[PDB]
Amino acid sequence: CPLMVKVLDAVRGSPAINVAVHVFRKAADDTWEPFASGKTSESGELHGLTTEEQFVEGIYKVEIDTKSYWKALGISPFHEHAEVVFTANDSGPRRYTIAALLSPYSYSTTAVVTN
Amino acid sequence: CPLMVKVLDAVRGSPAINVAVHVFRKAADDTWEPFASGKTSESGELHGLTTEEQFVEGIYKVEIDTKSYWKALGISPFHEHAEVVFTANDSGPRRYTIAALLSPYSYSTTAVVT
Amino acid sequence: CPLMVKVLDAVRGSPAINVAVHVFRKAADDTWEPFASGKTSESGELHGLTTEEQFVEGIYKVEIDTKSYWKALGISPFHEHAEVVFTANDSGPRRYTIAALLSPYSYSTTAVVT
Amino acid sequence: CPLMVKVLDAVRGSPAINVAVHVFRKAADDTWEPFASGKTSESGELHGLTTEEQFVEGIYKVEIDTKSYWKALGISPFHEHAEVVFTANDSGPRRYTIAALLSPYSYSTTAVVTN
Ligand SMILES: O=C(O)c1cccc2c1oc1c(C(=O)O)cccc12
Repeated sequence: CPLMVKVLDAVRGSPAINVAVHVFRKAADDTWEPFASGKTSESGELHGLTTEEQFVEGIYKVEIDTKSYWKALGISPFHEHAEVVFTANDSGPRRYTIAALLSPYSYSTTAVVTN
Repeated sequence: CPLMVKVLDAVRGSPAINVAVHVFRKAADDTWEPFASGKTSESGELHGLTTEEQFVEGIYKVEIDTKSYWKALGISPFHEHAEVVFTANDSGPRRYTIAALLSPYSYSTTAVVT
Repeated sequence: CPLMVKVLDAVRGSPAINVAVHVFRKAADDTWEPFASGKTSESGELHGLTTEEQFVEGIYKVEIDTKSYWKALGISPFHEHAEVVFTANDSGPRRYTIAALLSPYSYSTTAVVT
Repeated sequence: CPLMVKVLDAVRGSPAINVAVHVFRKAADDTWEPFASGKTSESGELHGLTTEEQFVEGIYKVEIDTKSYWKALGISPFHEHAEVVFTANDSGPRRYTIAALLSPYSYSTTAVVTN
């Protein structure tokens, strides 16, 4: 599990469950091609998106559908979604944990990278 | 205005208005003595808390009554209040802006020193 | 000034100066078309990006070149850039302030609509 | 483990290791009495601070010595420490995860509360 996404709800103080996440990889033609997708679990985590064999060097985009999440709770959010764009494995394989802390009009995203 | 406090509401995307703020300075006996207080304005800001003459080197505590703010909106918050404790260095012309971004179960505080 | 962008540096506790910002509007063909751009000032702010006449309802993308900012300071950042995508509602007098608090491996973005 | 503290470093993108944490409980005389303390592990987490039997209703203060952490890295931080004050178990026993994301001049703290 070289890529893990964790989403938390800062309004309710709980994991953000059933949040849709789409991952893309920048293609040679500067186009974003679908790479993997899924929904966060009851723990607010999404595991098994890819394997170290498939997760090669490149630029990736993790899109978190925050809008749908807030609408389901009856809250009109500001952002359409949260995006995290980064270069991965440029100096060798690494393990990435992408966390997003969500509020209707604000979100923070942090990355923890290990070997 | 060497010290300014700004409070924002991350739930509504607006300044946090009428938020009580208390500032304390640590006394020689390690006790927190009242220094200044006020409530944020319609812009979520609190100016005029002190003067450069009064704002001497020391350890200060800025307490933001976040609990009362959320209760007024009908939301049960997690924290009793938000606290920012820092040392005023006083090494060259310096203005301190303390900002707090509030959510019911989370808050971030940032300091911009210029 | 219906749209304003503010960028702060959480590592140095100061405004993030000379940060390139590009704004895009989603076109009818779902394509991102250039809308406005500029660089933050000494106060970390970027004003005058557009006018209320030009700023019509739609989906906008604000791209902040955070990578170049950190590289100039000798720090290898995680993100390529920071993106804020939102819908301008245009339902009553509304000013949008988009703020981004930057750290090498983390950033937060908040919107204050007044 | 009704109380867990997690500390992350937003500058290096890693867990904040060996961070001193002191927990206090407000006494009947409005005084902060020592409750528990420890240091974060290699994962940036601190477990085993207390038990559900000892963790009774009350107001608690979790103090994170962020200043020492940054000084060890050669960075002059703004805050003396990070404090999190909250009422716990007022409506029954709950599990609390207190997370702190650290930067030299900024920090965010979030709480995830479960049953
Ligand atoms: O001015 C706004 O509209 C504004 C909006 C959202 C967040 C911040 C703002 O000013 C600051 C400062 C600051 O001014 O020092 C510091 C941290 C966060 C913010």
